[PDB]
Amino acid sequence: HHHHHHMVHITLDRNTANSWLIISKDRRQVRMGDTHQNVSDNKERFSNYPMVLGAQRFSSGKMYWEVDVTQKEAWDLGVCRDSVQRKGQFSLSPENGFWTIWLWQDSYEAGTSPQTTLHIQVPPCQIGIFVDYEAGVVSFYNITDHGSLIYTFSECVFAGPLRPFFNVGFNYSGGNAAPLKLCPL
Ligand SMILES: CCc1csc(-c2cnc[nH]2)n1
Ligand SMILES: CCc1csc(-c2cnc[nH]2)n1
Repeated sequence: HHHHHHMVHITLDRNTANSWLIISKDRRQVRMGDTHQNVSDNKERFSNYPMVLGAQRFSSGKMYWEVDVTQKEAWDLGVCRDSVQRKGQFSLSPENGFWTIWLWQDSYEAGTSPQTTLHIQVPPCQIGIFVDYEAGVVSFYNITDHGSLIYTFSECVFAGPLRPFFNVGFNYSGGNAAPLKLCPL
């Protein structure tokens, strides 16, 4: 793809993080802690899942960023409305304000309702995410496989400002402790 010149510097917003997440000093990495990280609760924190938002809000233009997912067994990535539900149980869908893909149990799926099977021959170590606000597009790219297309959400109805969205996943298996990392430009 040729989206690299729309690169944006994303940082993670601590205040939105599930209380078990550990965000690095530079706000560019996040991992699941083995316990509560000793922060106060607030109405913004994701309560049920190991999720966090980027600080940046997008309401126009074209944006591109990359995320490192090396050795993880489970994660969700994409964008979401600024006003998505934070508390309780919910599914990742455009109806609920999410445009995402994930890895779960050795399969990759797009967060449509119902979910869509993805066809990935080369397991990605880094994912590229492209948003075209005006066109209503969110696309995902396999950086490990020379930028090949993973999935395009088109005819998106964003209906609000967008934020970068991350889920590091649970670590019940002991094989999913590795971080998500925002890759340098
Ligand atoms: C919306 C994120 C979500 C729904 S259910 C779920 C889960 C992860 N592991 C077991 N269940 N995560
Ligand atoms: C890792 C996927 C896998 C292993 S063995 C297998 C399969 C065997 N027979 C049909 N399908 N699929």
